[PDB]
Amino acid sequence: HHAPSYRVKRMDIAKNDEECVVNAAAPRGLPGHGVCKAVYKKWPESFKNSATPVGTAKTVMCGTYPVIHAVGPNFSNYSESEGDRELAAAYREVAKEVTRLGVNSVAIPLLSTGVYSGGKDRLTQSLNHLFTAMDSTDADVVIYCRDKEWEKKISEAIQMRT
Ligand SMILES: Nc1ncnc2c1ncn2[C@@H]1O[C@H](COP(=O)(O)OP(=O)(O)OC[C@H]2O[C@H](O)[C@H](O)[C@@H]2O)[C@@H](O)[C@H]1O
Repeated sequence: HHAPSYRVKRMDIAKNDEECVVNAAAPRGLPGHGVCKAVYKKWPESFKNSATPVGTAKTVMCGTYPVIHAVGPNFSNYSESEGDRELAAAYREVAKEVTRLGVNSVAIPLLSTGVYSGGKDRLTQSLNHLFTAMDSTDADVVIYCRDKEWEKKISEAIQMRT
């Protein structure tokens, strides 16, 4: 009867201590910048047939270590309304994969808040879709970020639900 938790760490998600990692991926499975750059360097064999549509997630093992490639929408291409819908869906597919895998913990970034943000601050939008998807899972969730201001805000949001 463990107590599932949420935690935030400001560090490279490729150095995570969890049983699986979520990549903020691209639909064509191509190595990119940001999270996907780190994931490619650490777990390159997980990019075999990782391409998957926007709003979906696809898991590929690197050894026995699962890499969940989740494809958030690029807000430069989507309307705010359609993009918000795809971002919610991507996180829902992450939650299903985490559950299917049976892991006790997952390392997860904030999808569509960097290269795919359309130039907007989407910290709150993306974190809330994360919570909406993962709340009903019983995995320990650890959110990885790089920005000191964002660590604080993510940590505040976690605190004020406990
Ligand atoms: N190694 C890292 N660890 C933790 N957080 C990171 C890391 N790197 C960046 N962040 C932050 O994690 C957050 C997500 O930023 P992004 O990785 O761009 O994801 P997206 O969904 O918006 O863009 C995906 C596209 O860009 C890629 O090229 C893909 O291949 C795709 O083509 C930001 O706040 C980062 O500051």
